[PDB]
Amino acid sequence: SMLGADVSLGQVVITKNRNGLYYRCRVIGAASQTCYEVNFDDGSYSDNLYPESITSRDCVQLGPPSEGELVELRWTDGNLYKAKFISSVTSHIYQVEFEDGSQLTVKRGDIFTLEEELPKRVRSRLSL
Repeated sequence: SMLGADVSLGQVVITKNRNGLYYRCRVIGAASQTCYEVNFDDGSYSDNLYPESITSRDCVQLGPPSEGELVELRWTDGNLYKAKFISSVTSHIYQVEFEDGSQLTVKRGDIFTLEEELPKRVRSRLSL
């Protein structure tokens, strides 16, 4: 959900358009994304797992597993695998609109509020 979000709908923020220059733009959309972090038995891992893919537990109804718990999941290949659950992460993603009418979907890390200190990288390439 949008609980804990530090950016609101209608707020003016600064972000890089694909042209490399930074502009003032308006927040037109906002959404949350919840991903699980797991370590697969094959020695690899994921920080983007869909909570619905866990088959050993009904995570949508009962909530996430305990940290360190061995779980069973169904991978994108349609096969069952076991993995160690590590953590659950919820992040906030926004949609912005520039003065020319073009739009972009951005992570919170790529936007700057009009109150925070802008790095020199941003300040030198900032438009009027």
